[PDB]
Amino acid sequence: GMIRVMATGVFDILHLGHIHYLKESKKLGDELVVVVARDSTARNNGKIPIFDENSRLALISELKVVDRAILGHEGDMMKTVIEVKPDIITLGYDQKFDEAELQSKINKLGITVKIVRISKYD
Amino acid sequence: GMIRVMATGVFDILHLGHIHYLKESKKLGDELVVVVARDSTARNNGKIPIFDENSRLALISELKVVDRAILGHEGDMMKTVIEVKPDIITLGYDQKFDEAELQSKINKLGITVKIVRISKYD
Ligand SMILES: Nc1ncnc2c1ncn2[C@@H]1O[C@H](COP(=O)(O)O)[C@@H](O)[C@H]1O
Repeated sequence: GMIRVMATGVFDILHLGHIHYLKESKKLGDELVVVVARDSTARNNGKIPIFDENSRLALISELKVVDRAILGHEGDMMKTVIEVKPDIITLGYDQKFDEAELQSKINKLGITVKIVRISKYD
Repeated sequence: GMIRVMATGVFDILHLGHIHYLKESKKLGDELVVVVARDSTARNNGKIPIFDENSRLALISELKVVDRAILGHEGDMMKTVIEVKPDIITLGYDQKFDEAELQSKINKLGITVKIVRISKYD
C-alpha cells in the first residue's frame, strides 16, 4: 500500500547532482529504494569506483531522502526489478537506457512499471 | 531539555569516517549542528577543497543525522561557539591537543560547554 520508486547508479563521489536525481525521484512516490551498482557491474561499464560497493551503499543509506538502499545483481537488472517491485523506475538524465526498450523488456517479464527520465541538475 | 551538539569539518569528499563522526555526535544529544569550514579557512589550513563551500554545506545538510548546518567563521572559532551556543562540542579521536586548547578557552571564559572526543573509526 505505497508508491515505490526505484532509482539506480554507482554513487562513488556524492554530489549535489545525485541529490537532485534522488529528490526528484522521491517526489514521485512514497518510498525511495536506491539500487547501488556492484563494483564488478561498474567495471564492466568502464568505471572503477574509488569507493567499494559496501562503502557506496552505506553512504547512500545515510541520506534523508533514501528510505532503503540495496546492492544490484551482477549481470541481472531483470532480477533486481523482480525483487524490488517498483511502481516507478527513474532514469538519470545521462543513463544509457532507451525508455522504450526498458519498458518492453520489463513488460516481457509480465511487470507494469512507469519509467520516468529525471532532469539534469543545474 | 534538548541537548545541542556542535560538530565541525571541511567535509570535502564525503566518506564513512565523516559518517561515523557525525552519527556518533548525534547520539550524544537531540540536535546536531554541523559547522562547515569556509573555503578560505580550509585553504589557510593547507587543505584546498575541490568542492566549494556552498556545495559542501548543502551536501552535509542532506544527511539523516544532521539537523542544521552552517558555514563557520573565517578565522574565529569562539565567535561560532558564542553564536551556536552548543551544550557539547565534538572532536575526532586523534584530537587531544585541540581538546586541551579548547578546554582552556572554555575555562577562562567560564561558559558551560562540554567537549567530547568521538571513538576511533574502523
Ligand atoms: N549532475 C547531475 N544532474 C542530474 N543527475 C545526476 C547528476 N550526476 C549524477 N546524476 C544521476 O545520479 C545517478 C547516479 O550517477 P552515477 O553515480 O554517475 O552513476 C544517475 O541516474 C545519474 O544521471
